[PDB]
Parts: sequence; C-alpha cells; structure tokens
Amino acid sequence: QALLRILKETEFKKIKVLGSGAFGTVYKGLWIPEGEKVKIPVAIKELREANKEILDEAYVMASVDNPGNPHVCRLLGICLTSTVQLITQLMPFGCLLDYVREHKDNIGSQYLLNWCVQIAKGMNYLEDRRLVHRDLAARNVLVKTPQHVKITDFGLAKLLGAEEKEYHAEGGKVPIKWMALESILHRIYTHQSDVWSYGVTVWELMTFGSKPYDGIPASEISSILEKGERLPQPPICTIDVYMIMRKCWMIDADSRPKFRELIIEFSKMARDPQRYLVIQGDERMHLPSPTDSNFYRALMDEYLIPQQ
Ligand SMILES: */C(=C\C(=O)N1CCC[C@]1(C)C#Cc1cnccc1[C@H]1NC2=C(C(=O)NCC2)[C@@H]1Nc1cccc(Cl)c1OC)CN(C)C
Ligand code: NA
Ligand code: NA
Repeated sequence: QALLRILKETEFKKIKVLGSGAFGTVYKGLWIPEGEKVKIPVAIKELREANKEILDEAYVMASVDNPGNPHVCRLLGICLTSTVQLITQLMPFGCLLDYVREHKDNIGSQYLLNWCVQIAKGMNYLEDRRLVHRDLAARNVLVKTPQHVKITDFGLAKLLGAEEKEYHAEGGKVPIKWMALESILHRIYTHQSDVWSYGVTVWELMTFGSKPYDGIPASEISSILEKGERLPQPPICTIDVYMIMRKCWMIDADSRPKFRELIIEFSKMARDPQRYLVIQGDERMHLPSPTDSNFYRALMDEYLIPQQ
C-alpha cells in the first residue's frame, strides 16, 4: 500500500541548488526529522512550473517501496512549499552519465560490469512489481559510491494492471534514442522495451558517456532501426559484451534477454572482467571504496513529441 511521509519544510536546512535540466531542479539539503537528532543529507526535486506530474512520480515510487531494492532510488517523502517537492537520500557522486565522462581514466572493467549487474538487478525488482520504467538511461542512474548505483526518475514510469502486458502512451514527450522500435512506431511499452533501453544504457557506460546516434535527428531513428542499423561496437567491448547489446535491440521484443538473464550473464563476466572488456592500464585503475581508510576524503533535446 502506497504511503507518503509528509516532511515539514522547517525540518530542512541548508537547501542549495545542485543542478537543473529536463528533469526540473534538484537541490541538496539537510533533513532533521522532528523528535530526532540526526541530520540526513537529502536531494530535493521540483519541476519548472504540473503538480499532477510530480505526484504521479511520488505515487509510483511509494508503490514500489516495499520491500524495495538496493539498486532502486527510494522516496523519503514529499514537501509542500510554493511547489510540491520529492525527497530522497542524497547520492553524493551524482548521476552515472556525468560520472563515466569525468572518471574515464580510472574506470576499470570490474566497475563497468558490476554497474551492468546492479542496473539489471534493480530493473528485475521493478519488473517483479509490474513497473515499466520507460526512461532507463545513464542520466537516470545515480552513484551512491563508485561501487553502488541506483535507478532513479520515475517521471514516465507506469504500473501494469493484473491483466495487462503493455502500456499504451498518448502524445507526451519521450526519449526516442533510448526507445524500442515498437515504442517509437506504436507507443507500446513493456518490460522488454525497458530491456532495449537497458542495452542503450550499457552502450552509454561502455563508451564513457557518448551521445547515442550523435548528429542523427530523432525523426530518422525508426527508419535507421528498420534498416538493421544499431549503435556501434564500443572499442573496449569484446564480442560477447557487444552481442548482449545487440540482443537487447532485437526487433522481436520477446526474443530480447530478460533482466533475470542479464543479471546472470553480466555476473559471469564480472567474475573474469579483463576477459570481457579490454581497457589499457586496467589493473592500475582505482576508484574510492567505503572499505578504503581514506574513503571520507572522496565525500568532501533527448525527449521529443512522438511522430508515429
Ligand atoms: C545527471 C546529473 C545529475 O543528476 N546531477 C548533476 C548535478 C547534481 C544532479 C542534479 C543530481 C542529483 C541527485 C543526487 N542525489 C539524489 C538524486 C539526484 C537526482 N538527479 C536526477 C534525478 C532524477 O530524478 N532525474 C535525473 C537527475 C535525481 N533524483 C531525485 C532527486 C530528488 C528527489 C527524488 Cl525522489 C529523486 O529521485 C526521484 C545527468 N543529467 C544529464 C541528468
Ligand atoms: Na521529469
Ligand atoms: Na529468450
């Protein structure tokens, strides 16, 4: 049962903007729950004003909060100020798209494959809750630590009813370059169209944050996919890794891998990481980990109106 803890704005202090974009505005803050002594670092999201959209996101997140999952962003509550704001635990390393672009020189094969495992685990949990995310992308994965990522942004997410296998969309803006062909052509979304987006997300990580189909207009994408063209092989990917991406982008949705299968295959690759990704100076790379004594030192348009 979806519940919402309303947190008083007086319980938040030191609110400062972190960034803005198509997602709206996100701030960081310190939440001091009433009758408690602990100051909790939080992230706070609003849209650029409308209140229906942000409450729909709150409902979806609350609906999948029990039992929850380590690789899925949890809603702490909402706040009612001049606008409605969503509250979550601050992810101090930011989004995974920025992280891979900024730390390319220290991202080894073990990190990339573990992120693939973790996103597939979070997505498998969401599929088990009948949730179709509809906006899986590297920009919507957050970094709690370099070793632990979480799926975020439930702005397009839809819950499927007991007797429903797909969601049919109306004319809202959607991320064409992350979408399955059937979603671009017929506005149909399923757990298997989220698998297509998962393949694009994996390609974004393996290219250290390249823009997919860069310089190609979104209106040409369905014709390119119908001709059999796909995103290119990233140079660090051995053939078995690229073949996972190509299976995610199959025309037949039911033939694409399942999230449960992707957890197993990427977990196998993470057991011998240098066999599956070839990265120069891989064994000499290191990213901060909570087990490191000095870990505390580290803590100091994509969306368019559909044409078909
Ligand atoms: C990503 C950049 C990015 O996200 N950045 C860069 C500067 C900091 C900021 C805005 C952030 C963040 C962040 C940190 N801790 C927790 C959550 C968030 C947050 N970021 C984004 C979220 C999202 O929903 N959409 C995309 C960006 C996200 N989620 C939040 C924030 C507050 C409350 C809730 Cl409940 C919540 O999740 C629903 C790359 N850019 C291209 C987007
Ligand atoms: Na949004
Ligand atoms: Na299959």
